[PDB]
Amino acid sequence: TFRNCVAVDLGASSGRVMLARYERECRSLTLREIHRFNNGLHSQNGYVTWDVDSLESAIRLGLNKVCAAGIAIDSIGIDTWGVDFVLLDQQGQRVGLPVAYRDSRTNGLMAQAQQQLGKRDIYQRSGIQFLPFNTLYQLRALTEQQPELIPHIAHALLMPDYFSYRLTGKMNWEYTNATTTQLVNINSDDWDESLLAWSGANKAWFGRPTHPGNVIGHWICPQGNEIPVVAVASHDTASAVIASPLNGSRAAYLSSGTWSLMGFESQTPFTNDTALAANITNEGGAEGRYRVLKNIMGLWLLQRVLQERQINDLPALIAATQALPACRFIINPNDDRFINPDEMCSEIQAACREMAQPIPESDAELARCIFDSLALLYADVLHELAQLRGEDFSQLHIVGGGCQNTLLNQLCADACGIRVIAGPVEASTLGNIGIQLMTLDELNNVDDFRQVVSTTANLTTFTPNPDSEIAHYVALIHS
Ligand SMILES: Nc1ncnc2c1ncn2[C@@H]1O[C@H](COP(=O)(O)OP(=O)(O)O)[C@@H](O)[C@H]1O
Ligand SMILES: C[C@@H]1O[C@@](O)(CO)[C@H](O)[C@H]1O
Repeated sequence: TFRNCVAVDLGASSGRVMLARYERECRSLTLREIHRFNNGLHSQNGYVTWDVDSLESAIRLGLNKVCAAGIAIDSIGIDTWGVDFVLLDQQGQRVGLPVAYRDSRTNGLMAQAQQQLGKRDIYQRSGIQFLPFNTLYQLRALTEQQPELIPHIAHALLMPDYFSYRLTGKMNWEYTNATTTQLVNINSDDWDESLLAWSGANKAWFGRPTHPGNVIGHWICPQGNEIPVVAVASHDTASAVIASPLNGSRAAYLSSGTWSLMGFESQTPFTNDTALAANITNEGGAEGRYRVLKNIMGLWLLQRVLQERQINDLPALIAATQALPACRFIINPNDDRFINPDEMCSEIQAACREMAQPIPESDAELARCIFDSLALLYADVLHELAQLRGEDFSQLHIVGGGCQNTLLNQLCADACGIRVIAGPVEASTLGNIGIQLMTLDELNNVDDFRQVVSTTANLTTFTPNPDSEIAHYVALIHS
């Protein structure tokens, strides 16, 4: 009566196949890693792409490991990073390259859309934040720059649905991730005809978006037994929010990985002029609970620094960084210059120099700049969100790999002046498992699932310190 559910969670920096064991009567939820594998950008023929074939093989390797162990798999579910897609021909073969959202093909196109359609028009239709790599702009790039591919395209699948298709042979268009495209009309939960038209994409390439929980199809162990593949809240951030142990209207989340996604949950979207000016997004959530959030460039900046300076001990870097004084180097991490510069360290240094600040040069200084700059932006955004909804927050839940950074957890609490609760680490995996359990009739809703997480996961409390360096800094930049 315990259920064995497999979650595939693909992030920009890593993929993971994990196995959960759940039994309702016990309120016991355990999670084991089956297969962890690298993911990251590839330079391929002058483009920045994903190696989808290696990701698919890695997923299969993990699934086949569970099968060969003789475990009765009750379900499988897949979540990935948002926005990106794979084009398919009439026989399901890939068309063109699997270009990544970090690619520069889209440069200038978001401004073009605003000029031709109207910024307010796009925002009112979609309720989605302006990011220059939104799918809306990617499809414009594709149809403009690669017209010869167009007749060959039968379907476009967002990344999670692409892998679900490779496992089942069936196509799906999952709602929570569909909303990341800036192509879904917020009033209809269906593709917006005017936005599709501008992109050059064909409505026939898609299907009506379907809310999480449906059985997409089945996958088969080397044995022959049919295992349902479930559409989960397939946008990784949507899954992370599900597993965040939010406690009522006064709780916010910070989903911390490659990106930092800071937001709250709402029954209704915010598309007013305040939201528009703040560039706030209203992403689709399980249960129709909007994820009202902002993208923050996040630990991407550090990932790049680590590779450039050949740093292989991140815990040591964090410990060293703790000893450096705070707020000497402040950049705006959300500046477009940081999306994909060739030289991240140089870009951070240039930004600091431009602002008449000392230059962060040691490994620990670069890390310090990143952590303080993120924490100040966290405080800015949390303020914007509270102001927008007309309600303060009493706790901030930090989840994701980033929630292991105890330095950044405390900086966030101190800058925001809010209690921080860190954990679970693998929130996307857990929310993916949650929806699967719901389709199995083992769990009733997201709120019930969060009660499980809160009695199962390791949660660490960071109390705001009013006398901290960053708290003192924030106090000064108010008056
Ligand atoms: N032991 C650790 N201590 C502190 N931070 C960590 C640790 N392990 C990983 N991280 C942070 O977590 C990030 C990865 O978070 P994750 O949620 O897996 O990202 P993705 O968005 O790629 O799925 C890494 O870039 C790193 O900054
Ligand atoms: C493309 C970006 O990647 C994420 O899904 C985080 O992995 C984020 O929510 C999107 O904006």
